[PDB]
Amino acid sequence: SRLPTLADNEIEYEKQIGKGGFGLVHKGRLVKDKSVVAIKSLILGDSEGETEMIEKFQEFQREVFIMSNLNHPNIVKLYGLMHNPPRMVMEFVPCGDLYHRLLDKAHPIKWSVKLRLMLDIALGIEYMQNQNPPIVHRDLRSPNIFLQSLDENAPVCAKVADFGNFQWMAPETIGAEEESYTEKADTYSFAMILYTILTGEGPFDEYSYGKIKFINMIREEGLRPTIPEDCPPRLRNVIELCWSGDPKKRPHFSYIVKELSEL
Repeated sequence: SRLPTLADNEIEYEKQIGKGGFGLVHKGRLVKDKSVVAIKSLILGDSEGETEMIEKFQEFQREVFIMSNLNHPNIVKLYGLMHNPPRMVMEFVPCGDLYHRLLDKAHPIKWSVKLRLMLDIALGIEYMQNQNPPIVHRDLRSPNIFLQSLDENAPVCAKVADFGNFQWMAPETIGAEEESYTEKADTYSFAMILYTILTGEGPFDEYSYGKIKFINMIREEGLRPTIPEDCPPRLRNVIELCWSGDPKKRPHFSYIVKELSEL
């Protein structure tokens, strides 16, 4: 739908954040709104294969298409597009990502904030699955959860970002033709996000197997991370149901949100 265009006179540049899949990431600011932005550029890789340049362009376009229709506080917003070099202008999220925050073991996130993070992400995914047709992220993991604030009283704590690691992926998606990724695949990945918030640990990090065996254990033997004994029964049930081997047993997000709110 509606995606405004912005020129260089409308954008102020600052620093270079990093390298992405199709180009560069930059920290900036709108001169109109004075609000801070993250800018993702498209760069065509120098030879890199002929077919590599095509998929780079098509991934950039896919991200534009997906982000331009999503409008929710728990999902990173696309403000606009730029042309000189093609660019996406997205809101900047100031407190890093969930993956890196959880690595700080000396400073555990307190329980009330953990619940806010769980609910925030659930709300974002609920919105995605309520679209027509339902939006599927297809790369849900803790590095793609951006942290707005760790204040338990903030309007928004977490945002879903970087719309698309077998330990995050639903069993029916592993080594499968991509169009087997239903919305229920995101629901499985969400269970693993809930697990990582709860424990501060990487999902499946308690196990070590060769890749073929690992996948077989997940797919055929229902191997899942161990939920701690002190986990609240209602949270345990949500996690367990969300990572069901059978995708149709993974709950609708209205149920997930209700259950999490009662924690």
